Amino acid sequence: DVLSARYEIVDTLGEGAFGKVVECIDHKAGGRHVAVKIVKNVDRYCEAARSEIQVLEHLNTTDPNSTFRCVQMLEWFEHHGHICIVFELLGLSTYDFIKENGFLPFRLDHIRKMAYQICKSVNFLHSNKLTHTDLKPENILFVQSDYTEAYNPKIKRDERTLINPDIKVVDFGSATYDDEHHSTLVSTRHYRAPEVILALGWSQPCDVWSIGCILIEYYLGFTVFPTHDSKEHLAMMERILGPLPKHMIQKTRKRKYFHHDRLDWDEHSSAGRYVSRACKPLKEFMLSQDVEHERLFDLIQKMLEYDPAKRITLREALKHPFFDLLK
Ligand SMILES: C[C@@H](c1ccc(F)cc1)n1nnc2cnc3ccc(-c4ccc5ocnc5c4)cc3c21
Repeated sequence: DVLSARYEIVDTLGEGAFGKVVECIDHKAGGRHVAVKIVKNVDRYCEAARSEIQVLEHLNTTDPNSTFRCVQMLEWFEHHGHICIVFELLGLSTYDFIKENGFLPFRLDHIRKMAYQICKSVNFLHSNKLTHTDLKPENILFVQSDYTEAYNPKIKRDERTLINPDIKVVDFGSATYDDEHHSTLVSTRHYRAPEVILALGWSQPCDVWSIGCILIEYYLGFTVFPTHDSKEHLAMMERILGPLPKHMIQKTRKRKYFHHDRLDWDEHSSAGRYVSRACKPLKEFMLSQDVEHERLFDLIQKMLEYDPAKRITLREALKHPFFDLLK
């Protein structure tokens, strides 16, 4: 298939509820390939795609050189009733890279620069009265996914090391302005903030919670929330972070999760023993007591503050000691 008389599909990069993203040759322009998002002809996804186009048009006007590392939209059009958005071609997602590495975690120096760029990008959105709402490693993509495969003696396996860890943030179809309607449920479950789970209302801080989850995943290679159930997810939080704040518990209407304004959770049920084996207090996940591991986990703990009003902002996160070896 050849959209818009110039774009020949050569590969499908990824597929989702919205449609797919394909890699295309541009037969009119010089031959650097592009990424093309082809949106399903369903109202739900059409409307998100038009919102994405509006957001990216305004971000391109404010930040035409992508200083703040949002993916660059090159053009958009309609084709057989599908909205098609042409993007600069990026490399693998940060999730794809970890997975293809056998779920080996990223090196701390790479985590530092990736976290910085992520916080920079999302803080730019937040500066602009926008919340992303769907931050996850799948929506953080490497500008170039080239690697060197080195022998790692510890322990005895070949491992892939990023040549350049620069990223960009993608997927603005769920992004929500301060004054716009806020969806009831946002984010992918493992990155979803507690105020979303408890239906208390959400704003920019829910992005910070997701980034905190992303950072631990980069550090560990796996999610600390291996769950597909909301009450179990809350039990995992309490295992990692301590009890939920009482003020959040009495404000929620999610009464099925609570007994006497405490989480209705049997730690000695079968699911309770699953949680106890999969999760543990946050700092027990640290693999070193070195000061820069300590500052990463201090940053993560501040991003995983339960109360969205007390959670660190990305403006404050950007000044965190963890990022010093970058400056
Ligand atoms: C997880 C992600 C994604 C989807 C497909 C894919 F191949 C890679 C990433 N994703 N999930 N939901 C959405 C919505 N809109 C988008 C718009 C663009 C891109 C995007 C942009 C440039 C790319 O360069 C290479 N893959 C890319 C994907 C991804 C998305 C997108």
